[PDB]
Amino acid sequence: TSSIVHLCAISLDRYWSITQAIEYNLKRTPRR
Repeated sequence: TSSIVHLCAISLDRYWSITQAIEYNLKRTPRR
């Protein structure tokens, strides 16, 4: 039970950072 979460806690983070940088620039606006 606890051996999962943790894990899950890894595989997610990885994508966390990414996401955070995406949206960043995603629909942005841009503006533009």
